[PDB]
Amino acid sequence: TAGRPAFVSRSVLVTGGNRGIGLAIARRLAADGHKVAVTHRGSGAPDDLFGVQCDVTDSAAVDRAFKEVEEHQGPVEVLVANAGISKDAFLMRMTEERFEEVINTNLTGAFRCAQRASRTMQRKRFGRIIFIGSVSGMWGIGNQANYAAAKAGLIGMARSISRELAKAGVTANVVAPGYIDTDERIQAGALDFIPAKRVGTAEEVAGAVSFLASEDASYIAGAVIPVDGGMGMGH
Amino acid sequence: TAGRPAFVSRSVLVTGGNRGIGLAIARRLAADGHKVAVTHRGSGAPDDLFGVQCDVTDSAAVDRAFKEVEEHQGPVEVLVANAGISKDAFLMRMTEERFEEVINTNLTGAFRCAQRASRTMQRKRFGRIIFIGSVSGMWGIGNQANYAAAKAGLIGMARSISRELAKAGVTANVVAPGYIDTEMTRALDERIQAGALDFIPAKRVGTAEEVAGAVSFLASEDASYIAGAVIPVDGGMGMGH
Amino acid sequence: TAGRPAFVSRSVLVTGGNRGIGLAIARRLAADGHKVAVTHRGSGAPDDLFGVQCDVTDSAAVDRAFKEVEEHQGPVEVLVANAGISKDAFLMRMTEERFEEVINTNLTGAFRCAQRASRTMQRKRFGRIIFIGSVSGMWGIGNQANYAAAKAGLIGMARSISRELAKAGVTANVVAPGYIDTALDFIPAKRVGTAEEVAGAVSFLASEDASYIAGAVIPVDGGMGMGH
Amino acid sequence: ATAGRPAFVSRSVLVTGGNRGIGLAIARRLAADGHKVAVTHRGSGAPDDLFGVQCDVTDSAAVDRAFKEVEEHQGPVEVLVANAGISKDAFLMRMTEERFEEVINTNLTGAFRCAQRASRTMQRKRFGRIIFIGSVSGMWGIGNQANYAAAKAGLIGMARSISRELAKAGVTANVVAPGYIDTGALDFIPAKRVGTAEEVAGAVSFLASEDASYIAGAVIPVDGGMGMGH
Ligand SMILES: NC(=O)c1ccc[n+]([C@@H]2O[C@H](COP(=O)([O-])OP(=O)(O)OC[C@H]3O[C@@H](n4cnc5c(N)ncnc54)[C@H](OP(=O)(O)O)[C@@H]3O)[C@@H](O)[C@H]2O)c1
Ligand SMILES: NC(=O)c1ccc[n+]([C@@H]2O[C@H](COP(=O)([O-])OP(=O)(O)OC[C@H]3O[C@@H](n4cnc5c(N)ncnc54)[C@H](OP(=O)(O)O)[C@@H]3O)[C@@H](O)[C@H]2O)c1
Ligand SMILES: NC(=O)c1ccc[n+]([C@@H]2O[C@H](COP(=O)([O-])OP(=O)(O)OC[C@H]3O[C@@H](n4cnc5c(N)ncnc54)[C@H](OP(=O)(O)O)[C@@H]3O)[C@@H](O)[C@H]2O)c1
Ligand SMILES: NC(=O)c1ccc[n+]([C@@H]2O[C@H](COP(=O)([O-])OP(=O)(O)OC[C@H]3O[C@@H](n4cnc5c(N)ncnc54)[C@H](OP(=O)(O)O)[C@@H]3O)[C@@H](O)[C@H]2O)c1
Repeated sequence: TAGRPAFVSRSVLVTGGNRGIGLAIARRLAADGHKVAVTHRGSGAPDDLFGVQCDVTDSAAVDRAFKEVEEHQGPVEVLVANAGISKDAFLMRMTEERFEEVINTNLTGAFRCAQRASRTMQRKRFGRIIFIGSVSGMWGIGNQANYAAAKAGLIGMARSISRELAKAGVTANVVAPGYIDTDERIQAGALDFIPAKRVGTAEEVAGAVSFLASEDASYIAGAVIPVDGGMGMGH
Repeated sequence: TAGRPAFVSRSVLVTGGNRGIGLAIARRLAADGHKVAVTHRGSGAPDDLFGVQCDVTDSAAVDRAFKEVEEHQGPVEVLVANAGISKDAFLMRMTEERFEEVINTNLTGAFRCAQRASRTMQRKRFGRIIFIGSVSGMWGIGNQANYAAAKAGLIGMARSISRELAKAGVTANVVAPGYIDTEMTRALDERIQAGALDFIPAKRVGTAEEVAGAVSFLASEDASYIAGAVIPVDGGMGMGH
Repeated sequence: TAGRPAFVSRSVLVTGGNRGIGLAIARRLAADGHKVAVTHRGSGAPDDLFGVQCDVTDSAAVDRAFKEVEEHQGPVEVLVANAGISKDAFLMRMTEERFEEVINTNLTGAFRCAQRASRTMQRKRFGRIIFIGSVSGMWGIGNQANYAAAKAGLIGMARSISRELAKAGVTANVVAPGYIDTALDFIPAKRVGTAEEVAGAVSFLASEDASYIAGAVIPVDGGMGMGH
Repeated sequence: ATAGRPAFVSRSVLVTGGNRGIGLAIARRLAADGHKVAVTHRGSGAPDDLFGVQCDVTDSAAVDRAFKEVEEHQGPVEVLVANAGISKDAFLMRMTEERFEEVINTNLTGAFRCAQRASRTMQRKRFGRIIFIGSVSGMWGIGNQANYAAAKAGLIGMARSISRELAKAGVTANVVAPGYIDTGALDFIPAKRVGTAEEVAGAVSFLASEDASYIAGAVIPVDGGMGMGH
């Protein structure tokens, strides 16, 4: 076919999709025609989305959340690891706890979901693991020794998973957004490093996720898709 | 806002859209709903698309092509610099001519089209400059001193253009494909027979439609905040630093 | 001025410098003229170098290790975070425990030393934080979801540290070795590297010739990790 | 295994554009290391402290004769430092074909001419160090540099295609990418200063030493962290 390939309704799970960027991702994938499930830490999801409670720092809860999703919409085919936190501080001011808590949620939590999803993904010969990284992973925003390390670790993990599982139809990619609006960052002068001279919207991030979850990205593995308006350009 | 944004039919120009990857890009963008024009060198436009004869090594011809496209479908809003060639040789065997003609077509030829389009793109506060690079730009396929230099140069040019014009709604990005199947017959791919699959984690070559899928995303409304990016369509082949 | 800059003896700490690549780095920096200390886990440092007992998974041991180094040879000016482990497994067979202990040693362990070192480096306006990464960080060696994440995480941490502290003379860089003798189909050099070659790149990042280098990934891999 | 610095080996060095600027500092450093250093010039005359040959990197015949004169004076080139380069900045709308191609022919194609001319004897001798002088703008993309950034980014792709082909024969190709070197930009420089020519020459001395045999296709940024990104 010359046009867009035929659409396939995928079983989607968006971790941390109860608000913010994760909510816009989940609603975009639902409007695309997918079967979208989201996770929350207890407060619940909006009415328009199927929600399950899950803390990505608890391996038993991650396995428990996948069980509900498999029972509701089938085994997860597209994982969007979006849950994450930030604990910024100067290097000498950053404690061990504020470092490990960012690592455990942003890095290790994304591994727990990708490992739990890889079971059915290998047997069904299909899988889309989409980590939500950040420009800070390769650009290195100051006062983010923990956040920049976790977001950069997503690139290494996604590429180690891709080099193993791409032959079995399972790819792992990373969406790296810049400053996204969901104002103090603008007051501190963040616009000076963004060539687009504006912040991105959550819907623009969801547009990149919708691409990686569609039938137009089956030959894309280990990629870092920057949604930063040119902020993270470099090496 | 929640779903896919409202579609805008863009004036599209695809260099080298008569065969290969460029033909798939032109057909995909037309099926998306864009006003698609292609450049050729005598064969003419495919399907019902609009065609202009243009060799990207001739600035006078590039200006002439943009003038005819402007009259037919309005000024070019989305440029897909797809025209390219290859002249492989060992470093000690590569001549000055075979190095420069690859540079003049793949790198300079992309500049001629990108420079010619920038004027109206800055007027209308919109512009999508999509370069068709290669995995060899950053991965460095052997015997490609000229080809890898031209494809890597597309990244630097796209990022210099983006840092200057992204504030005016004009962005430049690069699609870097890996080994893509462009065979017209059932014959075996000679690159595959040479062991190309040993470097592709996907263990298969890509299709021209998959590259066109990546170009369709960059030309759509879902990529307005993407500038200076390299989109690898290589099955994980070019992973590294 | 035109030649090599005048040498300055720095206080060096090399984590895990009792054997392997860390030992070759310590001997190289000692031969350069640095005051070289190394951390061990009870095996004892070679009688040629100053040794402190430290497990990089323990913040209290890290704080005590730097404390003993400051009293002996002055506060650490050049930190070489070399201590690291590997626990490979297929993604479907890698456990949470196997993932976290690789992260805790390679990534979090390197942060504990860098965070402790920045206490005195930032005040004296000189600092060289040199992380020993791996080609797998950006190349993504298979069966290393934990290892590649930790090694790629060193890049983001070094660049975040650099953007904050480069203005104060404190820089952070990563040395990313390939396969080092202590697979050749992806190595253009068609051979493996040696520990002395890794130590040669560390010697450069710890010398007076690398004061303007920050957030850099220096690959010592024979070209294996070329890409993007 | 030797624990200290490896025994120094004096190489035959050629530094293009080593008559002034960064190239002059690179050549004086490599000569101070112990190498036999020759530089290229374009009639102004090499400085009184270095052997000079006349060569315009846009002329393949002049490059061929330059390596001939270097070989007759100090042996065939073992370490090549492609330093010659120009910049013709302009906005994209204002950049002409002549202005674009002039920067490409000198910075990119001129680096290929020297790299091609030295490649054969490097392969036969099983040793070769091709060091291209790139720029932060290659991967960072400084504005008004559609020609300069394309040329400096092309040096990376060429060096990596050369390395993947010839690293097995002991011939590596690397790129030193300096930031702003003194020979409003401080906002993007985490070091909050500009570099010196001696700091770029220090990185070249490393890539030309016995401590960089296992480094191929690398980009060594000397920018104070300016080009950090992806
Ligand atoms: N400018 C930006 O906002 C920006 C830029 C680049 C990257 N990102 C990344 O994009 C992702 C979301 O962006 P955002 O703007 O929406 O920030 P956010 O609002 O703080 O997103 C956090 C989400 O993750 C969930 N979550 C947090 N910790 C969790 C845990 N331990 N277990 C399970 N779920 C957990 C939260 O649920 P609760 O509501 O219950 O806490 C919430 O849904 C993050 O990973 C962030 O790093 C954001
Ligand atoms: N595996 C792959 O195929 C692969 C991988 C990575 C990147 N790419 C890139 O993708 C693009 C197209 O790939 P392809 O496989 O389809 O190549 P192709 O089949 O040989 O066709 C390339 C097109 O470029 C046109 N062209 C060449 N030189 C031109 C010039 N000076 N002026 C104008 N048009 C010119 C050709 O027109 P004519 O018919 O008149 O010759 C043809 O339409 C190239 O830039 C290539 O580098 C390809
Ligand atoms: N091919 C390679 O060798 C290669 C390639 C790329 C990168 N690297 C990196 O280079 C570094 C060293 O390489 P290697 O070959 O020398 O490995 P190695 O021979 O196994 O030595 C590892 C060193 O780290 C120490 N260590 C490990 N975990 C520690 C902890 N929790 N606390 C304190 N010290 C700890 C070990 O101390 P003990 O003696 O008590 O065990 C030992 O001194 C590692 O970070 C590795 O990832 C190696
Ligand atoms: N901020 C910086 O300075 C900076 C930053 C990044 C990279 N670089 C790179 O560093 C290198 C050194 O340049 P520079 O900073 O020292 O400025 P420069 O003073 O203008 O040096 C340019 C040198 O290149 C020679 N040259 C130019 N075109 C030539 C040609 N066609 N054939 C032969 N030689 C030619 C010049 O010789 P003549 O005397 O005859 O003109 C001169 O020796 C350049 O390649 C530049 O791109 C510089």
